[PDB]
Amino acid sequence: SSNDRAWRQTQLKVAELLIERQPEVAVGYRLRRHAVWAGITAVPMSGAGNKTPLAPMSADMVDEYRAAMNAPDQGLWQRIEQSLTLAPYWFEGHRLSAEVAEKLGFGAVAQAIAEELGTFLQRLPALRELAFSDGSPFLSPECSRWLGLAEEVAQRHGEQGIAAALALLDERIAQLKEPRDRFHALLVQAELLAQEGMEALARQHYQHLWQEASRLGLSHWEPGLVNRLESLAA
Amino acid sequence: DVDSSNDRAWRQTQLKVAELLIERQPEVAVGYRLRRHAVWAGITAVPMSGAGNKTPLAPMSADMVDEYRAAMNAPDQGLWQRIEQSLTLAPYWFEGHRLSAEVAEKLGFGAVAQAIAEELGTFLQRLPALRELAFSDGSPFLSPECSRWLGLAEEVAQRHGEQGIAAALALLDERIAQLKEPRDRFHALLVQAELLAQEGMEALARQHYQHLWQEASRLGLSHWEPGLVNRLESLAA
Repeated sequence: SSNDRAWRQTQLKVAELLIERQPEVAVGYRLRRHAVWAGITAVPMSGAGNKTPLAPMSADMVDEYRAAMNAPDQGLWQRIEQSLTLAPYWFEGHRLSAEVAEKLGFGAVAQAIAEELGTFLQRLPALRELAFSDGSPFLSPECSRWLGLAEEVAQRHGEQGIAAALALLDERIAQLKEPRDRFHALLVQAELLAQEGMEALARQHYQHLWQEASRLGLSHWEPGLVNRLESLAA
Repeated sequence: DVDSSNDRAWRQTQLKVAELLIERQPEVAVGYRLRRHAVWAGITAVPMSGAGNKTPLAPMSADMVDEYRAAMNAPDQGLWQRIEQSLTLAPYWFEGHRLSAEVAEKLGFGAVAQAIAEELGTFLQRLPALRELAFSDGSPFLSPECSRWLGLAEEVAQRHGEQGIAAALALLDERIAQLKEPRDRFHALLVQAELLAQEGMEALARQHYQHLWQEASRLGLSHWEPGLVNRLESLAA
């Protein structure tokens, strides 16, 4: 905090020079974000109904940026990009900065911004629903949209209920005649249930499969399956 | 550490900065990406080569290429700084970037290895010739092993159709080289068969189907995946 100012400053120039030298090259833009966002270890505290004390971006200053957007240049993009070093949490600005890059050809950069925003939200997911002291939310739905069977049956468990996930696994299994398929089908139910909370009734399927496999001799053809079934049944 | 400008100092800047974005937080993507920019953006054009895409550039020291292949079974931060230190003094040794990401992977920095492969990913989109080039000793910058790093029947009938039967088999080789599960390996042979026949060599194929239909039986594949086994039969007769 004492010596970690310069180190945040340093990173900035080094990105500034990297961007001046090459506005098409993203590695500079990417270093800026690390100077702003790596300081932040845990989200902002938010009292009455998820509202942080943090001041939002002056409505008149953001009116400018949407006004100029229909006719943009390298100047505009820098002031926007400057603003978002001061207002870390203004995620509607990263979206705008990306559209500015997008209309000034720099696709590679545009993409690299999104990826860095996501990289941050994948760190402190708590940011996806918070709001500025004025109520306007950190992440607009406009801005939030801006970003086999083991995939499908484990999908439906995350969305609708588990009973639909099994109703799903069920309808599929009536359409499978090769027991290699069905073995994997039953293998899916070991994972779907183990990720539900049930550690016991799942463990008693890794047993009825690890035996059932070794017994089928798949240790001598596809032993990744078998050796992973093993350490799981335990 | 002050920042300078006059190209030679800017390199040394970007590197002394990269050393710290990494030493203070080795799980972070950007630290490594900066090191990449510091070493390859200087390069505006591919080096020169004529005698069959052979540049004057000498590849990595033989002793040193084994050493890194060997210590893989012991992936510590001591190794991962040297693997790096090299791709930094040898701009083109792309195999060291597959290693660097393989070691990161083992060390648990999944986003690190992911980015390492995106920086090299783009560096090649800007200087494509860099794929077809080779060192002094005909060794390629980009090994096919290293290239995959950046379903199979479908793909071989492709290559067979585009390049030739020669080049289909070529592929099917380096594939198998890194297919360790017997069921996989077994499919490749089934492909090679089909490939052979797709050409018009009925017999050497049927003689290959036959060998499969029994090797299938021998292992008990009717009592597990019997559709494979039934075609092999209608094929081998």
